[PDB]
Amino acid sequence: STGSATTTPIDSLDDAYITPVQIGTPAQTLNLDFDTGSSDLWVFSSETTASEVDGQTIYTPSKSTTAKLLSGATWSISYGDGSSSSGDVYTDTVSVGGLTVTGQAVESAKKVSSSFTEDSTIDGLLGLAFSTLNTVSPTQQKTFFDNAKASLDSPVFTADLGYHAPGTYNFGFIDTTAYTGSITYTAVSTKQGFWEWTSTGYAVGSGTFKSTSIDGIADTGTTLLYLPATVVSAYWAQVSGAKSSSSVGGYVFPCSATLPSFTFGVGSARIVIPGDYIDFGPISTGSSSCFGGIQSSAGIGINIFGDVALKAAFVVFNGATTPTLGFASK
Repeated sequence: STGSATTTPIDSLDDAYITPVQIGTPAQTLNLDFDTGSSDLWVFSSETTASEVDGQTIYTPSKSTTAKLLSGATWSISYGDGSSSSGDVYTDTVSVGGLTVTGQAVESAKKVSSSFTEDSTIDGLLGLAFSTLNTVSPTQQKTFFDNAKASLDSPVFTADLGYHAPGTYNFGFIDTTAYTGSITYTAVSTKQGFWEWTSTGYAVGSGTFKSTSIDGIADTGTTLLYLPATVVSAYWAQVSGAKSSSSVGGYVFPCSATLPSFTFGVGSARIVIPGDYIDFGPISTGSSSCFGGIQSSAGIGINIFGDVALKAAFVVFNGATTPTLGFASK
C-alpha cells in the first residue's frame, strides 16, 4: 500500500504545516501537524476542557463506530517550545492520503497548553519520530508510520515541504519526479528516538564550505533551523545590521537587508537554503526589525534541522531495519 497527502502552511510565514487526516467511522477529518520530532498522535476532542478549545475541529470518539477506549491508558507530553498536552487514549481507524491503519492509538486531549488553544489551524499532532518516544502509559503505543510499515510497498515516508506553498507527505514510495539529481542517504542514530544524523558542514552565501560535523535532528515540527552558535554567528555576520536581541529572543535583521543563502552538507552532497527562506518577517506588526530563520541551538541541547532546512529538500525518512535519511535538491 501507499498514501499521499498534501500538506499546507498554516500562515504566510510557514510557521507550521497541516495535513488532513481521517479518523473514525464515518470519517472525521482533522488537520494535523505531522511532526518527525515526536511520536504521539494526539487530537483536540470532545473531551478537551472547553475553555481550552478555540476554533479547532474536534474528534468525537462517541460518534465513531470503530472507536474503542484503550482502558487505563493515559498520555502526557511536553515539547521543546514549552507547550504541552495530556489525556486518555482510544484506538480507531486512521487514514492519511488513502493509506489506512486500523487500531491506531488516537490520544484524546483532556488538557492543552495555551499555545495550542491559540492556534486555531492545528487540530492535533501526528508524530513520526521513533515509537520509543511515545508517551502512552502503561503500554507505549506505535506511531502511524510504525503501524503502517509492514503494509507499505517500501518502509519509507517522504517530506516535500513547500516554501510559502503546499507540499506533500508520501508513505510507502519515493516519487522520482519530485526532486532533481540524486538522493544522498546518510546514517541515522535512533538512540534518542529522533531522526538524528550528522551534517558534514556548511557554507554562507558564496563562501567556502566549512567541513565540520554537525549532529542534529530532522524535525518537521520545528519551524526554524537551530545550529551551534559559532555557525549561526558566521551566518549573521554576513547580514548588514543583523544582531542577536535578548529582548526578542534571537537574531533579527533590518528588513532592508539581503539575506545570503545557507548551504548544509549531506555526505558529499549539498543542500542550499535560499536567503528568502530565512526571512520570518517583522518581529511585531509594522516593525522594521525582521526575525531570522537561522537561530542558535545553545541551550536547546540539540541541533534541529527544522522546516527552514527541510523545505529546501526532498527528504526520505527510511524506516528500514537500519534507518537512514535521504536528501535531494528539488
